[PDB]
Amino acid sequence: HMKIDILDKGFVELVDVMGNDLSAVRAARVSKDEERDRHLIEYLMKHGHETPFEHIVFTFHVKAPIFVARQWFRHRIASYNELSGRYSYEFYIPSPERLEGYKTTIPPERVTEKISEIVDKAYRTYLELIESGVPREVARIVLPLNLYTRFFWTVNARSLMNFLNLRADSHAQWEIQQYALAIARIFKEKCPWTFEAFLKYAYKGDILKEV
Amino acid sequence: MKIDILDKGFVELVDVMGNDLSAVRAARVSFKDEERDRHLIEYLMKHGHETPFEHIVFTFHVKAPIFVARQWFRHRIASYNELSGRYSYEFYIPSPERLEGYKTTIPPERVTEKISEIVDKAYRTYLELIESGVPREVARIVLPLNLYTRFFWTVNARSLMNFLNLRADSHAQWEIQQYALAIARIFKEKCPWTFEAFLKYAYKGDILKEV
Amino acid sequence: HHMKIDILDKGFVELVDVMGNDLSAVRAARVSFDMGLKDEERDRHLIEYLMKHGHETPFEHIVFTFHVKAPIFVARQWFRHRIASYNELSGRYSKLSYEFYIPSPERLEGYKTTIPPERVTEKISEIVDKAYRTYLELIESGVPREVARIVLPLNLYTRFFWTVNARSLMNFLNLRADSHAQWEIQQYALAIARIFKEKCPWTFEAFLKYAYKGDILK
Amino acid sequence: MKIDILDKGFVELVDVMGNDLSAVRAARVSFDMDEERDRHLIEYLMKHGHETPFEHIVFTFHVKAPIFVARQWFRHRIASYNELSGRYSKLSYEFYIPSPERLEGYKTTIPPERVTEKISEIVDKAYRTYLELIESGVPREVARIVLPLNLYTRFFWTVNARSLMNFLNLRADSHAQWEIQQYALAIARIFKEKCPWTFEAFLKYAYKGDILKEVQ
Ligand SMILES: Cc1cc2c(cc1C)N(C[C@H](O)[C@H](O)[C@H](O)COP(=O)(O)OP(=O)(O)OC[C@H]1O[C@@H](n3cnc4c(N)ncnc43)[C@H](O)[C@@H]1O)c1[nH]c(=O)[nH]c(=O)c1N2C=O
Ligand SMILES: Cc1cc2c(cc1C)N(C[C@H](O)[C@H](O)[C@H](O)COP(=O)(O)OP(=O)(O)OC[C@H]1O[C@@H](n3cnc4c(N)ncnc43)[C@H](O)[C@@H]1O)c1[nH]c(=O)[nH]c(=O)c1N2C=O
Ligand SMILES: Cc1cc2c(cc1C)N(C[C@H](O)[C@H](O)[C@H](O)COP(=O)(O)OP(=O)(O)OC[C@H]1O[C@@H](n3cnc4c(N)ncnc43)[C@H](O)[C@@H]1O)c1[nH]c(=O)[nH]c(=O)c1N2
Ligand SMILES: Cc1cc2c(cc1C)N(C[C@H](O)[C@H](O)[C@H](O)COP(=O)(O)OP(=O)(O)OC[C@H]1O[C@@H](n3cnc4c(N)ncnc43)[C@H](O)[C@@H]1O)c1[nH]c(=O)[nH]c(=O)c1N2
Repeated sequence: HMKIDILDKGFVELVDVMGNDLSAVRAARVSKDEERDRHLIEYLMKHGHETPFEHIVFTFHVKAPIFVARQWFRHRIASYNELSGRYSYEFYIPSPERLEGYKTTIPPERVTEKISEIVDKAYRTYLELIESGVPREVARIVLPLNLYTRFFWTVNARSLMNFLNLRADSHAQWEIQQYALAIARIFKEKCPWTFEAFLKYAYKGDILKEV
Repeated sequence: MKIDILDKGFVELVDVMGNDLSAVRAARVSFKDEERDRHLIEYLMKHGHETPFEHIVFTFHVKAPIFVARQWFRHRIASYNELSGRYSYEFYIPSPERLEGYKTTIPPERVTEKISEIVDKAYRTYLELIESGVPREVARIVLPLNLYTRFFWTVNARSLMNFLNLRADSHAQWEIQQYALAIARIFKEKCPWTFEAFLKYAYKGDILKEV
Repeated sequence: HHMKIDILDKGFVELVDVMGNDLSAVRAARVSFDMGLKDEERDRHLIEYLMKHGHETPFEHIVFTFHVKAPIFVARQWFRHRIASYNELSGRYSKLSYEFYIPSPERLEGYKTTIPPERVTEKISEIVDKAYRTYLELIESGVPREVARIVLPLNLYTRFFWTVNARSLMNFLNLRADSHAQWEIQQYALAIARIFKEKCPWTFEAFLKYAYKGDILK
Repeated sequence: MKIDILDKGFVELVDVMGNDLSAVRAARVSFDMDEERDRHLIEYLMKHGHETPFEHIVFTFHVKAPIFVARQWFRHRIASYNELSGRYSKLSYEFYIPSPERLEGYKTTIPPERVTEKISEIVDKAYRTYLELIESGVPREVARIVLPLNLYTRFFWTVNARSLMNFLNLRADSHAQWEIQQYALAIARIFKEKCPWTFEAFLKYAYKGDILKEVQ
């Protein structure tokens, strides 16, 4: 499998894929020739005939902090299956470099330490409550937003391109930009013609034209 | 895998992503044993845990009369790409057996002939208009509802099961029931555990428990 | 809430109901900053800002219900818009009335025909008359409606209720209120745009200026 | 119409389009078409699974809920949401503190009153850390990651009667977490008030949960 590490403990892993660039060509024509088929992909992208790209589907396995997953799960045109907090416990601790370009009254390394401290105290409280007989669904409410979760994400190339427009962009939070770069990399590997046509004609973000 | 329907129709499997284990994987979130896995499929189906079945996706190539495709395209939770009537000619002629169980004042063979006569006259009216310089988008409005169309259908196992509940049923028009039987057969071949578990616990129709 | 626009020879687009207006999108957007409605100038500015920068989810809180009478070839195209709700007349249970879209000779203006446009109109009426007569003969003889209706041409009128939010409605206008779309659906999309303009003037104006991809509405 | 939920939460009806008769109109168009016949049609639609007419009834809710509740709720894709952003808003001291009664029926080695206190303590410590980071110049989007899952959020929810009934089947049920059950009871109450025939028919023929057939 194709697996990209994200943040300190996260990842994006390709689980499955149905189709490639020719799946959109076949769907558009309702039925190869490299030059005519690439020309069609570009024609579809430039004129907004996006429905043929829905016949390309991906399944990802993603490990991400809850604050990142909350943003991600806002994308309704997809399928999700997530780990339940009701039925390990790792946390995203930003490195001092996350604060590069910000003027802080305390050194960036003390911000990292303060974050570790509060997650350690939160986690210890959670374990103490669980050991005391408190149900998991109640005890987990003390856990911070940087707690890592895992989910399977099934999405088609059209909804994936919408996700890249919105998340592979400087206005999106830096943490989800990182995940969106890994999504774009896997997408580019499986659908190079669709990805190149997307960048040239439909892509509304900024970071994929620079990175 | 291709199944012939009606006089000139078909259902053909173009592609598939996943199998029964894709739903097992999604329910667990991980990327066990055959008996435990088959038991989990049944457990998910009996308790209405349907989201894991969304990670199994199919692409079909369907050739169907427009009156059948109009009913089929009412299923919004799926992807379609159809032949265009403006730019992109065979018709569904029911056999006398289609009227078995109905008391008609004219012989069922005369009904078949009357239907052929209409398609012949409308088709020739269409060709006359086209030859006279009338644009295709205008001339085609005279064509009857039994005109065959072709489409690509990308659907997940969850929306496919909803389609079987509604169309592989005696309340659905007989013509779409024929198409739904072919969809059920391809589904059964690719996902035998999901299909078997669906029939036992979730299936609301009647014809799949008889045919 | 009520509006009705006549389309083609026998069709229409009628506004049945509407939930919200421009301020519904303002309220939905402001939750982001823990705020709500402010003043008319600031609120109108926010609508334009949302539209220009692609902040489309607030426009989903504005919903419309339409009652449409359209030929089946138009409705087939329309029903491809999945992010909406539909309830249509059934050819299986209803006895179909003599209503078909007959294009007027003016529909072929700009086209060189070997027969007069008036004869195209007449040829269309003749084939629909024969198809309709065959349909009535079959249902009178005991053929089930669901079988007898298959002989009916694509210009047969249908009726449907359409519940759609302002975001999906704007997608519909981008695709159908455009010169590449068939002239008949363009007519329906103009009526949809006109009702939308009346109920959501700020959203409509911002759509035309920043997001609208078609040509005919400009 | 505003219903208070938990210690600081709520469900408020913002807007509604349609009523029971909206579903009656949508259904009768099939056949090119009084109170007793209309109520009978609603029951017929519900019992035979004719659900699309109920999509023409739409609601807008304004909900204040803890993030762990909002996370489960937002899993309902057939709806529209607009939420408070943790990136642009300065967060207020609004956290869900369960009362000792939340642990009734559970054998704990510490008193339930100590569980409530332990939750408040860690909430107080995490909130103080958040404020210290924010005051130090740490961007909000980074600083808020230390905040616990019981932090309250606010959102607008636009949903039709069909997706709302799916939500009640799954959340107004004893298998759903107690906290979201509370929210689903308030949703059911507002739905019952606006669509009494649809609600009554739903309970009698389509409702798969348990708590709405026991709780008034
Ligand atoms: C930089 C940034 C900041 C913020 C946010 C996002 C970004 C990038 N978002 C999330 C978006 O609103 C949206 O949910 C997401 O981008 C998915 O964005 P989205 O585009 O709505 O994705 P989708 O997958 O749900 O749907 C895919 C497509 O399907 C259509 N669609 C689907 N369901 C529909 C329906 N019901 N009605 C109409 N059309 C519908 C529509 O065309 C849509 O593009 C916020 N949301 C919010 O509530 N408050 C906020 O402050 C913010 N903001 C801070 O986080
Ligand atoms: C025997 C029979 C007779 C008739 C018809 C059908 C049959 C079987 N149908 C079609 C159905 O109404 C429905 O469109 C279709 O079955 C898809 O049926 P459907 O069940 O609506 O399927 P979907 O794929 O569109 O969506 C899949 C699931 O997703 C959810 N969903 C999707 N979009 C939603 C949304 N916007 N709001 C809420 N939930 C929504 C919902 O849970 C749904 O089950 C008719 N429709 C109509 O208008 N008049 C009629 O006389 C008839 N009737 C004559 O043909
Ligand atoms: C120039 C040109 C030419 C053609 C076509 C389009 C254009 C622009 N089409 C496409 C077809 O007309 C399409 O079904 C309608 O435009 C419906 O449009 P949406 O998908 O935009 O609306 P819809 O209402 O279905 O969805 C609205 C929005 O939600 C999103 N969406 C909904 N469902 C989705 C899903 N499953 N996956 C990903 N995203 C989803 C999309 O972002 C979409 O814009 C076509 N069709 C055809 O069959 N044959 C043809 O020959 C042509 N030709
Ligand atoms: C008690 C309990 C326990 C859990 C969960 C729920 C509940 C009630 N869930 C969440 C569950 O998987 C699901 O996300 C929602 O609760 C149910 O949302 P629906 O998909 O039914 O509604 P939603 O509003 O998303 O959709 C409504 C209807 O539309 C259809 N639909 C929508 N989008 C679709 C698509 N892309 N494909 C096919 N059909 C679609 C379906 O018919 C569905 O019923 C969960 N989840 C989890 O990940 N792990 C877990 O451990 C649990 N545990």
